[PDB]
Amino acid sequence: SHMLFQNVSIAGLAHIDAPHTLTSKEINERLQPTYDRLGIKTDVLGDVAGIHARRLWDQDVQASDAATQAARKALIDANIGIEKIGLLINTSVSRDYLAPSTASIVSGNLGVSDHCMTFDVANACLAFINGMDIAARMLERGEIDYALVVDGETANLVYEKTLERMTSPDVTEEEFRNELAALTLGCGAAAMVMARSELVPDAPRYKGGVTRSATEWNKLCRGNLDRMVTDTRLLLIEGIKLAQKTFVAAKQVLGWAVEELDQFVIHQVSRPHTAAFVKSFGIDPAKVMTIFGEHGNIGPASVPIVLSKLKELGRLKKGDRIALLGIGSGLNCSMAEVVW
Amino acid sequence: LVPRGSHMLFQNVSIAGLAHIDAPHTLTSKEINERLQPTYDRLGIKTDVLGDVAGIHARRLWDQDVQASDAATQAARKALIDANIGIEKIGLLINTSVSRDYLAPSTASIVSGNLGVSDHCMTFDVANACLAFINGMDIAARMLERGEIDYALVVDGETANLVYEKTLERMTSPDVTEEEFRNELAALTLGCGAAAMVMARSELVPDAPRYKGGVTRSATEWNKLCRGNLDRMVTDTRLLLIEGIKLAQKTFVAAKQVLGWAVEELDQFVIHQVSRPHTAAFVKSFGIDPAKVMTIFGEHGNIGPASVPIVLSKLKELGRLKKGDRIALLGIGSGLNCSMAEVVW
Repeated sequence: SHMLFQNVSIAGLAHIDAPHTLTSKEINERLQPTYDRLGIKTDVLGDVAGIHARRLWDQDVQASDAATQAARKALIDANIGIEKIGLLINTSVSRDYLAPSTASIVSGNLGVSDHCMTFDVANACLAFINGMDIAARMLERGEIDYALVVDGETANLVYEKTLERMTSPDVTEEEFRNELAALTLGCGAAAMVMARSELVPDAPRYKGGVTRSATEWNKLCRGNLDRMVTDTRLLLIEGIKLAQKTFVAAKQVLGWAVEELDQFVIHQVSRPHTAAFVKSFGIDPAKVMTIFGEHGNIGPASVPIVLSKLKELGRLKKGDRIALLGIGSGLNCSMAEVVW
Repeated sequence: LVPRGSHMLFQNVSIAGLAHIDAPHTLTSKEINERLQPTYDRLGIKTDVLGDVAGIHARRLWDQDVQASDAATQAARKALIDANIGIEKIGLLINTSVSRDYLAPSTASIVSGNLGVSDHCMTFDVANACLAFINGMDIAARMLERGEIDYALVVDGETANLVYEKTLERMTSPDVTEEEFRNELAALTLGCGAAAMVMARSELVPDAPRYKGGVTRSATEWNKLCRGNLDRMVTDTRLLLIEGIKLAQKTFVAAKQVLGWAVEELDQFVIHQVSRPHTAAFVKSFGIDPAKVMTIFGEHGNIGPASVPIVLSKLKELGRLKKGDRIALLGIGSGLNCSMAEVVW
């Protein structure tokens, strides 16, 4: 009985790389006194997490500015003007205010029309995929012809504050390990234009997918603009268990088998998360592009940034079956298919 | 006579349950005015700008330890009892409040954890200032219409304690300027409260009210008019009034085309409220009969996106709604956005 979306396309896609590099060698030089004054012995960022660098924005780029840049790029990629957009959804973790929606700020910056509906979705690192599904459901019903899904992430504050706390005279060491995951984050932005397939006949098709949850674990990863507290070991383990659930579901509603899929575009928390993941499922590592090593974790923008890089590098061919996979704080796990 | 299309109104979507929670502690505008009086005197303010101009006599507050997720959970347990269903039957839970626990995880996932949703249950937050509950209803409705779930919960907890405490500190500073005072004043018309609604496929709840959906228009060039964080809200009330009314005029024209509305055919208007003069101007602009406009602003303030469902709940519990009544759900929210939707009781 389950029907996938059949008239929803991706008309354009774009990403923005933030311009300032902060290396994990430079972070380590700053933290070395504190590493020594408790003899931390391993380089956890570079050697364990597998993050060698991340990007940061210019001072006072807001989430709305970053999303706006990506959106302009995505409109050019779709070859459409802003007057065609009927829905603008912002899916970032970073937000200018509690009200109004960051989506209304981006939409104001772009000059959308008075028919354009706008709102934000929040759902930690899965929100872009939620935003895509929300938009597809409007597209499918005929409410709009084109939608923009946007996401701008700003981590400059979290770096500045996290690094002060960690180089304090007072600073202790249960906190160091609870805080250190904030130094895996990065800045970046992405946007996607989605459309009714009759308007864009050659474009990739979005089929939808499945979601499962384990909300019993909503305590494991709490973040505000200035701080992120995480139980990294436990979110690893309970993530993988939830993904296995979500895979079986994806067997039945999507027809999935690993090996018939051409690419896996996965949210990337760390080299160890990623390796446990692909080993659990026997996925070919070559079908799994990663940017974490140079960009860190860009929250909900990671998925579409990786899809955009796949596209720009020429790796995606007509007919490829693309799996979009995220495990997000919640815990929530969504898995969706695009047919290129 | 002539075969016509649905206008993309929702089919077979119903409201199975509804509930509201009033926050327990009353904060009168008289006690506020007593705290602000030295500032009033230094600024030459001689009228009661809260009680007489804005038209708010009291609002409600939680204990300082109540978070958004906790208020939303309390309302959700009551709405599940009103729908006579267990949490295992919920396939979608959407949080719509402006207030929130954290940037991540979503407040939806904390509420869902507290309630013990199943692992099939999809959860996420929507943020759209005071229209978000309507957006969440629409999102749920598309899923129910399509048959993907049977039941959805839309929940909303608003916590205004912090804004009150910090605003009143700033507004009683010996150095606050007139302009900063006026910019922050609308924070003192906010209230705390919570509401929750269970939506369902109509085949499951054949006597329940139907939700039709409706329309939306925007004026996002006006996105700077009202900005807020958990401790601070700055608002240009004069242009929110002027540009809000103009936006609503446009949205009404679309609502006549799509929902067939004429104002005299509606039995009740559930309108988001920012202030007694804003409401009086809206009702007078559109020719609405004020006996069909329930107000809680006088004793509760503006509870943000929970305002519309609170009002609907309280209409339900007062016995003011009967089978077949056509209920208009209306608001202008910061953005600017305007939504107008219909429920058939």
